[PDB]
Amino acid sequence: GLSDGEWQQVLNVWGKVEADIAGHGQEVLIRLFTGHPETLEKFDKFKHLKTEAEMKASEDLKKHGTVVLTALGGILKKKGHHEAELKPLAQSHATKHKIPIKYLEFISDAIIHVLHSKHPGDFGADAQGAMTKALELFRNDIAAKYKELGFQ
Ligand code: HEM
Repeated sequence: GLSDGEWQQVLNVWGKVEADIAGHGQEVLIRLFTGHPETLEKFDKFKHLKTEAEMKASEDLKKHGTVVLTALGGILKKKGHHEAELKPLAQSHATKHKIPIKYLEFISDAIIHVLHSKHPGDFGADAQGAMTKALELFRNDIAAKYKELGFQ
């Protein structure tokens, strides 16, 4: 898992996201959708977005971005003791939304990219290392739930 120092780094970085949750959420989803078009097809409510301009102008996409990052933030603040928060998320994404773990890898990478894009020179090597470990823990624990369900 993460050391106490690493968790402190993760939550310090997260402070940046909380200053503009909607903005960060929107950019993460847009990065995901534009870099991996197949992911957009998983959202019946966003598949109508044919261009990045339409994505950028979608208030509902920003709304979902807020929902996504608020959920992730709650999980991160548990510093690994997130079973109750993570299990339901893993089950809904596997059984209901049918999200392959690969897409969770994609969105994890998108978060790292967006942090650098919005905070160039202010997302240090140590910070990236800590956030990466937190996102991997998140992804790996979801993966365990996916295996339980036999979901691919
Ligand atoms: C940072 C990782 C993610 C988090 C924290 C997250 C969180 C959430 C939350 C809180 C909801 C609403 C409640 C629910 O249905 O469980 C949701 C819905 C959904 N998520 Fe995710 N999600 C993540 C990644 C993804 C990825 C990678 C995809 C597919 C590319 C995805 C697709 C969906 C869909 C299709 C819905 C239903 C949307 C609707 O209301 O129509 N999610 N997600």
